[PDB]
Amino acid sequence: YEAGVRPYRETYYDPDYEPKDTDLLCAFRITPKPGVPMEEAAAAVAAESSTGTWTEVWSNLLTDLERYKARCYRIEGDVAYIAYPLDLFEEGSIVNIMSSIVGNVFGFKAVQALRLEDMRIPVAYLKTFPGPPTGIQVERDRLNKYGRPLLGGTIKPKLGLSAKEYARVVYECLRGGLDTTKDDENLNSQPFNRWRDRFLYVMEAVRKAEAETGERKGHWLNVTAGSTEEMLKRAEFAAELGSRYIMVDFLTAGFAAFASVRRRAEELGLMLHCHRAMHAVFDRQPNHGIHFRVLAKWLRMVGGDHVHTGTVVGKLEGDRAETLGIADLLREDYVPADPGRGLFFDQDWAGLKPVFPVASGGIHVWHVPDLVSIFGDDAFFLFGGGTHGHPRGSRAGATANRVAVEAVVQARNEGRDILAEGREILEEAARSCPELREAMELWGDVKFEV
Amino acid sequence: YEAGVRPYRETYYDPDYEPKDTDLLCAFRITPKPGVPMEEAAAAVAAESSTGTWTEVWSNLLTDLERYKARCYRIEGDVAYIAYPLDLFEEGSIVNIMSSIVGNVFGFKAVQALRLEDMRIPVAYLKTFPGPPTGIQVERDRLNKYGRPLLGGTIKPKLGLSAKEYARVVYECLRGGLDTTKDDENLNSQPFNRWRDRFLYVMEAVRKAEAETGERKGHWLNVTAGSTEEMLKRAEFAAELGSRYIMVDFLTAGFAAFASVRRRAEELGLMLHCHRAMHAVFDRQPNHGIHFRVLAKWLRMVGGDHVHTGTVVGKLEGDRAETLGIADLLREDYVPADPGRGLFFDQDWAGLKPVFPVASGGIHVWHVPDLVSIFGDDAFFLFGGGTHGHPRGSRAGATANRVAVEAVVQARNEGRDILAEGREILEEAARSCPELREAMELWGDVKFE
Amino acid sequence: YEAGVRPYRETYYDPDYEPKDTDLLCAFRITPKPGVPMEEAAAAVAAESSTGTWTEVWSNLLTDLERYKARCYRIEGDVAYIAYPLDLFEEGSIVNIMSSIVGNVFGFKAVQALRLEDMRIPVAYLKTFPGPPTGIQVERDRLNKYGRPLLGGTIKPKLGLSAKEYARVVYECLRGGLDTTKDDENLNSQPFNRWRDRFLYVMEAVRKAEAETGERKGHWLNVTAGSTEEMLKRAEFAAELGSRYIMVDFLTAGFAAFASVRRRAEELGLMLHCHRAMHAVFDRQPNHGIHFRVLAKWLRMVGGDHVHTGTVVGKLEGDRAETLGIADLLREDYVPADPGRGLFFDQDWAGLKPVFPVASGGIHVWHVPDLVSIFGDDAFFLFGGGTHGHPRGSRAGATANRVAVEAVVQARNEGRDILAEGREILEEAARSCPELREAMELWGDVKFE
Ligand SMILES: O=C(O)[C@@](O)(COP(=O)(O)O)[C@H](O)[C@H](O)COP(=O)(O)O
Ligand SMILES: O=C(O)[C@@](O)(COP(=O)(O)O)[C@H](O)[C@H](O)COP(=O)(O)O
Ligand SMILES: O=C(O)[C@@](O)(COP(=O)(O)O)[C@H](O)[C@H](O)COP(=O)(O)O
Ligand SMILES: [Mg+2]
Ligand SMILES: [Mg+2]
Ligand SMILES: [Mg+2]
Repeated sequence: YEAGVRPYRETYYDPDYEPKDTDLLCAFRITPKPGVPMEEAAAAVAAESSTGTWTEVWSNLLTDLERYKARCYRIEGDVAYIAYPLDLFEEGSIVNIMSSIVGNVFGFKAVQALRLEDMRIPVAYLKTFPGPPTGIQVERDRLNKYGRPLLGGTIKPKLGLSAKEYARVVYECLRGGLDTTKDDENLNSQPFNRWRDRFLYVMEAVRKAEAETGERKGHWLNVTAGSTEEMLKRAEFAAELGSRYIMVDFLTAGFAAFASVRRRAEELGLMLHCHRAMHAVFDRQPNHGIHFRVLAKWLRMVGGDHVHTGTVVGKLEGDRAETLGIADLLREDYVPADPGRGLFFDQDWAGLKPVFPVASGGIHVWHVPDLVSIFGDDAFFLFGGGTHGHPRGSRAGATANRVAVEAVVQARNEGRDILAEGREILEEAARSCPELREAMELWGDVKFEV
Repeated sequence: YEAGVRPYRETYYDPDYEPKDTDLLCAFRITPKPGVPMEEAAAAVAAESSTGTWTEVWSNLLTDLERYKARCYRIEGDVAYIAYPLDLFEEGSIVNIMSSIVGNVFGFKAVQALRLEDMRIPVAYLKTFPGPPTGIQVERDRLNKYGRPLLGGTIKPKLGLSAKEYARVVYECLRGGLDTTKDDENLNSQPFNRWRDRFLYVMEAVRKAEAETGERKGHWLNVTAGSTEEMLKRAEFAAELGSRYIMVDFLTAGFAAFASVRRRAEELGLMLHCHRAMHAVFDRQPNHGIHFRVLAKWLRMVGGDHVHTGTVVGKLEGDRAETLGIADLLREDYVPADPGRGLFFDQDWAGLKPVFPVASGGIHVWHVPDLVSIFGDDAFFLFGGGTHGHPRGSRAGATANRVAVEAVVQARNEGRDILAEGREILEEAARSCPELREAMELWGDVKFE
Repeated sequence: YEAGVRPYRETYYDPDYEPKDTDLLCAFRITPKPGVPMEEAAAAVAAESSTGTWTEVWSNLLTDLERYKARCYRIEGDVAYIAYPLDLFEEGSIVNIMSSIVGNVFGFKAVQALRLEDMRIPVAYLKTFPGPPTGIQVERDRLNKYGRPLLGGTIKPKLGLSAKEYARVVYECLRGGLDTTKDDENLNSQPFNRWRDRFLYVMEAVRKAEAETGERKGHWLNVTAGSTEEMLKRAEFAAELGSRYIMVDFLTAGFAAFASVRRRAEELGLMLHCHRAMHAVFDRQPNHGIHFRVLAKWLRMVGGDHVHTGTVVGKLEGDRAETLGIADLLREDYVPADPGRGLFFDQDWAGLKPVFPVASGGIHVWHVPDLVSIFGDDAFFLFGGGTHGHPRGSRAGATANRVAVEAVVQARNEGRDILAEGREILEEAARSCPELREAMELWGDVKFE
């Protein structure tokens, strides 16, 4: 035992280490404090996230740190790779991954900025998580919808509508052609709209709309609440009414209470829509935070049936190539590394079920050619403002978005180029769908930069 | 119904609105997309965090948005003040606040960067929250420790120690002078140290140091787990073992599960230490994210007996002026606005109990003067590497830290200037404390900017 | 789809397949029906224990059997190696392992005799099991006994003693040196000895001997019973009586109820002793059955704190080399393959706790040199008859055994060869121990091949 401060890089930087198939790997993009070498910055991350602290302790000899310590085994410019033994992590606890990988190391003076770019979840650890409760293939059997993207839309205004007027919009939306509707992430239970009331009005509207159109419907009822018990209570009520769905804000509620809801959802036979509220607070800026592809893996492991992935072309920021990767990370059984899409590691999913990507935010009919091209069939397209903002109301807007999606799908199956002939495909449909014509006319000049 | 895309400013920018005592106020620091004027950007965050979306909708006429919409009532350079009516929020739900205020507005193409600097929790809303379960005064009475900062320390290595060897460190720590010790934030239940074993071994050590020193002791037993149900199971076991505390990572576990644990800790009589793991993931950079003072207000509203606030002088980043303001926001009944410390609003706490600030990370004896100067008596100082890193082990290092604290409080009470005579005071105690001398020699050249 | 019976070898024998680190591997010894070639017989076992049946089915095309079928990838004489993909199994179910591997493949007219020799449990599957609740090291801490084999003994007669007289024997065994005692495997709750009476009488005998000797003591109360709820009910009662241990016949009770009891034992703080009654019904003959080492692996996966391993030199059959390999499987973190000890695969235990080997059956003082040399310190030695059969009763027989173990352990630590000087070491101790001298004379001609 030699007591004193020694640089982190003397025990937590091993550029000869060969990662094991059981190790959990991370890809950090580091911005050292000027004068702190990259090696010392990566080693301090590897140390203060695993087993080390700022000085040598006697207790380090009471154990075998050669077996448990994390190691930075590679450095490519400002990107550090760190390998974590399997025995460091509690089984089936995303809460434990985060408490190690992103617990304290983002606030060290020596590291001025840090972003977790990607994480390789090893198979032996993945077998400790249940994955989504339903999945794409089962859910498509419960909805009896095959061969196209699924249509949805958030009810607007976000807040302010009574429970009755709320379900009146839902009803106009569903009967008009939308497969589903949802509560806004910030609509939980408020003086103007209490949850029990909204749950009772909405299911009436959901049943009524299903009965008239003959197509199965659903409304993503938001059980997000200030406690675990309250969310489980609201999920219990949603099932007693026959809802196929509930909705949770998995980041604002938190991964501990998210897991609790996910387990109850399966027990109740509910499908679990997942809203990524708060993700932009730490997955937006390239120099600091946690990329969303890491949050998506965590979401699939815990088990969400859908999760928002972005629109690229809409009102919220989303890089295309990155989104194309995140979609495969959510849907595929094995995703190989692809620097072109930001995938730093291969990702074997060990048989877990796939998650529905959801494309929401400031989209309309003109975006459907791009949206079908980006996501394919296995995804939801949500038109909130693009539905209720139609000159003639929500039912007229729902019809327009449904005909637009089905028109673009049919064109692709026929072999047409939906990106070149997108306008022509939409204009053809408009010549027999006044709802679509009016929709196109209104939002013909509404574009966001990509 | 006039359909079409309208600017967010036409309805969500009202520079004449007088904020109400019942409104929830937010101070946002905005970096608009070039070409997007400031007023519009501020209006986009107001609209999309309350009632509005990207285009007009007929259903806007089915409610009275004049009563419910959020409004940017003031702009000062790149700082936008936005008022939210009281009816917008669910009673007693931090999760709801976060789902509005920070839900989607941080990811809009029009607002390149956005940081929430401060939030005014109106009293009528604060009355829907319970506050800490124990508080400072009751805690100190349960511990029978008065007149000084309280000593603590995280057991090291963070991970790897068997239950047996881990509690032996604990025993040496509490025996040597520490009041408390704690499970590292990332120590939950792992193959090398399962939570049931650790709880049993550790509490034996606790009861054994308490009996040998005569002083009441405690260990912060981390119940953080992958699910709520599991955290409540472990909080139950800790209570059955006569532990005075439990510990939880409230940000990684999350605010919904955190509320579940806080409620059970009171029912069980446990005091609740809270670790802010994950905070620097969105409170570090000054142009984007959420300042920690806001996270500290929410913490106090749900009910944490302590929370980490940083050290200023330690290894982790933390600003002195700001940190002073976060200490008051945690301990005082009322805090007036203070641009120098980053307090954008007056904050009445409506009779909620205070929270213990905790200063931990990369600190040693040479920091004790500054620390006592910054926080005073009502605060914990945790020495992890500064206790186990001593030349003679945890026992000796814990005596050096306990002695350094009591020597700086004694001098402070005698009228000395514990900053000007910081070195002298410590050297006087070292005359009577060989442990302290070794601790000062070892880390004499270890500083942080 | 070509309907019809096709040989198993066409789709279930792939000698070019390279096993993966996630596959589950099996070493079968096969005795084909005369005329059935080894490849076909091996393919049968692989097929009928994974995906196939006696004829082609149209439903084979509704899935990718290339992804889920088992494959006999290697044959070495009469030994077939079969790899099973990881998806075929249910996470955390030994029951599911047995339903597949040993469910129907042992009764086929095509395979006259089939013996499972060994099984490679992949790390990715081991991480779905908890392992032992307590483990060797935590168990020694609870007893505060270190650095020697631990003494035990089965109360005799197996059946017939009243709860009173039963606990009288227990007291005379614990007071006289033995660290523990145990119910017999077939002693559950009977008209002559109901379980509640025995539980109350015995704990009085445990507490009384712990106070007269100053050493911690324990008794292995058999909770085995006709249903899972009855076993759990008896465990709860054992824990309310302050017992450190319960006992369960994990093979006769079954792996499903075993897992139920094991989960409740940890929840109740109970150390779990596991008797392997019925093992010899299907691990004795070398041409048919399941070798015990496979059962030992499952035991440690579910979670036993001890399990019997045989004595080698006692009254029950047991091979020395194989037993040595079984001990390593029960105690070590990684066991490399070793054809000398019948270990067909490397076994990585992925951090699970170790299991105490237990040597019982027809052993007396003269066997202590061999037993120590075979097992080392981490092991229980059980002397049922070897204790009560002492010329002067149980108290005297317990002392004679406790001294023989401690006198052989002291000699080994001093450097002596406890095998060459086994007789001498015991006679030297018998000088200061009459009880040991009397036992050595009594059984001086009792030997088992
Ligand atoms: O709050 C909103 O703006 C929405 O209701 C969209 O409204 P419109 O449908 O009227 O645009 C969705 O929550 C966002 O799209 C979420 O963004 P992400 O999916 O990127 O989390
Ligand atoms: O993980 C660590 O580094 C610590 O155990 C400190 O150990 P030393 O005291 O031995 O450095 C604490 O968790 C940090 O201080 C928390 O940071 P904050 O105080 O910002 O929450
Ligand atoms: O029933 C018996 O014979 C015993 O009580 C031994 O009595 P003694 O101590 O009087 O011999 C044990 O259960 C057997 O040794 C078990 O066999 P195994 O060890 O093979 O499981
Ligand atoms: Mg929304
Ligand atoms: Mg820590
Ligand atoms: Mg027996």
